[PDB]
Amino acid sequence: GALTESQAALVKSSWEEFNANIPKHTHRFFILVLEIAPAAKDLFSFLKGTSEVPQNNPELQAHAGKVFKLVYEAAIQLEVTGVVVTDATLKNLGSVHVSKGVADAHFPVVKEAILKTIKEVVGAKWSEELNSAWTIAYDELAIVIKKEMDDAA
Ligand code: HEM
Ligand SMILES: [O]
Repeated sequence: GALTESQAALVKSSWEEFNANIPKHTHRFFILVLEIAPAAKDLFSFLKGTSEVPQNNPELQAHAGKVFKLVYEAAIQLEVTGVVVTDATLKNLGSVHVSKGVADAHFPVVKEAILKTIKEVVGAKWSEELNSAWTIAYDELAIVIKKEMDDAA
């Protein structure tokens, strides 16, 4: 697909829509996650000892926000520049994943959880051209973090 001027315009537009509601979209995101894979729960300090996914836990919100931001930034950088750039932050990300017991097979869990979250976020404006655009941008960003975990192991 590439990432045409027209495709990037489509991701930016759809992310602005996500940030517009953090406590919802982030608690939804963790439920989509636990639906796709229940065992994932013991991983999260803020999920451990609990029985349900807390809805107003700042730790949880801060966490999930950071995750979508990073995927959007990735799409822009792809249209302008043609790539995703690896920095300090992505590198530290890779460390903390490993301390916490996270593996590669966990990633399609969080992808489908994000496509399904964005399909839910943009509703009727959904196009093939847009699905194509978020897919490209996640894929391209995961490729980069997985890279940094393996390196923190
Ligand atoms: C491109 C995809 C991903 C991005 C952009 C991302 C981003 C992040 C960030 C930014 C943090 C630190 C948050 C903090 O300091 O507050 C974090 C922590 C963490 N992540 Fe991920 N992540 C991704 C995929 C995954 C996957 C696939 C899993 C496994 C289910 C996972 C499990 C965790 C855990 C257990 C922590 C520690 C949280 C703690 O106990 O408090 N992440 N992630
Ligand atoms: O995460």
